[PDB]
Amino acid sequence: MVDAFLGTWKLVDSKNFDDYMKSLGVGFATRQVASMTKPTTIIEKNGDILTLKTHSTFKNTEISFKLGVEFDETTADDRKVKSIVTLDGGKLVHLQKWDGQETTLVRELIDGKLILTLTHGTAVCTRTYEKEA
Ligand SMILES: CCCCCCC(O)O
Repeated sequence: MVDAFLGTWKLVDSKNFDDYMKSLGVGFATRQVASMTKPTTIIEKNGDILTLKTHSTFKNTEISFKLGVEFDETTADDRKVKSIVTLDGGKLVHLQKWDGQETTLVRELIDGKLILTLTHGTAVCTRTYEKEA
């Protein structure tokens, strides 16, 4: 069910990421560096456990989770959130909750590219990843 998402992906297009980061309260210097980085995202499974790594010259993260089971997460911008990831309409939907706030990170495959849509407040960011061989 998750298998077309698996692999190594590189950022090749980003729209409105500054808006998204600013909405989350990320400081200007961090937004500035992040606007020029191109992360690599690695998605792997082992049975029911998925591991999602995000690597760059600036920040690295890693999360492991089962679909549909809440997990604690500390995000790249240091929010301590309650997270759940599920498949919805063939999209991989990651919901983060903290302080009564929410943000969604939705991943969808379109023509072999991985489209990540990030929503917080009114900010909507679209980031496109292409698969590494
Ligand atoms: C600021 C929170 C994390 C943003 C992740 C962006 C990505 O391309 O994976």
